[PDB]
Amino acid sequence: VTPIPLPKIDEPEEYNTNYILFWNHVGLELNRVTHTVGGPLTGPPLSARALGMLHLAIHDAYFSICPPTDFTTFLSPDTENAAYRLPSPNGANDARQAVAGAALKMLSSLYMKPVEQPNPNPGANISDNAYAQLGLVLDRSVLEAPGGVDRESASFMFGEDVADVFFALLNDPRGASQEGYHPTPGRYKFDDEPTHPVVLIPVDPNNPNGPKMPFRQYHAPFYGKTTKRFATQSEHFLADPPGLRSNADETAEYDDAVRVAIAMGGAQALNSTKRSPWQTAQGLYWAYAGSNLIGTPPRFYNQIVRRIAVTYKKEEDLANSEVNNADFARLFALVDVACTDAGIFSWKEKWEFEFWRPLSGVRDDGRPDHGDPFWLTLGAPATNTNDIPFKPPFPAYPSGHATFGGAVFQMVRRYYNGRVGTWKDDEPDNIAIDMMISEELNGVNRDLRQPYDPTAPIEDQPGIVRTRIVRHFDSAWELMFENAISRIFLGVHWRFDAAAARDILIPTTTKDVYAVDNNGATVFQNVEDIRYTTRGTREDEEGLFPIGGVPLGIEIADEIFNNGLKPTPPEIQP
Ligand code: VO4
Repeated sequence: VTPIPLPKIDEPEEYNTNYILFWNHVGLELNRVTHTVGGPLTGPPLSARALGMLHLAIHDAYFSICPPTDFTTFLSPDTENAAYRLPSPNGANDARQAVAGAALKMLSSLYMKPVEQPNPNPGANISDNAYAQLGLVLDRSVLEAPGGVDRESASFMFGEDVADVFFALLNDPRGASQEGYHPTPGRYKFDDEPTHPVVLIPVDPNNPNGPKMPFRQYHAPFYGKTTKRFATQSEHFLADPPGLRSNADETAEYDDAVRVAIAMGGAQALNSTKRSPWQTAQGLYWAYAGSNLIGTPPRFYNQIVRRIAVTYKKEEDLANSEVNNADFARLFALVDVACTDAGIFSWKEKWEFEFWRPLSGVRDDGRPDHGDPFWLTLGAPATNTNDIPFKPPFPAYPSGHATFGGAVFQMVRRYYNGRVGTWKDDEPDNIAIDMMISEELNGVNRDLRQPYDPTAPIEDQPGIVRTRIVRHFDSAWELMFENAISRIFLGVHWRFDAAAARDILIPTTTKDVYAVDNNGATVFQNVEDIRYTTRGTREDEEGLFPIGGVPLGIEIADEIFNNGLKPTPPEIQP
């Protein structure tokens, strides 16, 4: 099997001298490779789950051997419930090997061929080449691991056992099943994307050039309501989106949202598009649309967190510093677990409301003076490919990116408060980062003129190269904000999918109608002045709930952090 030539990562090579970071890196490599070959754990929610599982196993393997003082392990060795009982070291005192065994076992269980029955139905769609490519990554990581991997050591074996417990407990084999689901057409209702209503998939994944069959995909419609949560201590809910249920009367907000959607998220050459070149860059920067050699958003968030971690480490030595090892092991567990749970609840709410995407909303609006039956969005970039590929669609409210970002960055804020600076938990921080490059705009990746060739490095394939943009951010508050609004710039999310329009836009004299500049472009509030305070109602529940993905993510992160990273009580699991 010819190894897929992977493009160089924009990050100091010193990072991987630290074994916690190295293993995180391997998880990210598998993330981008699986999205290049169509292997297991694709898509936003499941790819996040994989990283959450990986870091939970690493967390407990390390902290069992080098026990912490201000917190404990996720699972305990004295648990009565066998499923939640952590293995005991019993002599194993090599943390490096414990982490290695944990990481290797977990990733192998996650990405290697589920020969044990699961191959049928569940895995019945993944080619042997996909597994082969993923195996190569795993195989060389063992040889690339700093300090080597001693598979014979007791510590390595302990790590393996830790992984087994977590895999058995949290793996969700049928997480992406769509069996039984079908859209329910109507105003505000999610249905097949008008630009990609059907896909022609090969009857045999091992013969991609053989007979195809028409298929209609929906991304994980039952996952959110059935899957096991990681560390959340309760169920989270969002207000009804404008136009539905208790907020069906919020028509002014909806109408203005349609207006903003057209102006800010339309295709580049449309006369109605008012989005600026810089805003277009902001939209693509956070994309990570599950593309070839790129992967999904959870990968980018980890790339960013890696930089933050190293920039604010307590000790200079990246290779042999237990202070750094513990710090990184704890940070990533917190972040990736928050990311996992964020994916669960955003998906749960997405399929609960089944709110339609701006593309369908604008086209099917029906009012001659409001809609545009021929509107086109800038859309999620089809990076490293020569066309606009069909990707399993999912409802709009709330934004997955917004929820992931809210959770990941609020967690980082809670973790570094009082260490990098001091701030109120709900106000802007000072966790700044420099030289942050997105693979969507790195001067290497591109929009190909012909089909992607996995036997040749991206640089040798003709196409339009993405402009290299090196960014600097002043705070995790900014990262959180921009990550959310980037979806408005692409035209894939409504303004309320991110947060309440009242909390992010500049108001006018007319309620629910917001300010636009000279050229008609929407004006946003300054990041420093943004507070996610506006809540709304739910038809099915009493009280005020958060609006949009960002607020939802913040809440999930605060809850997990406040409880010190504790398992979801089994009694409240679905
Ligand atoms: O991943 V969205 O749900 O922000 O398109």
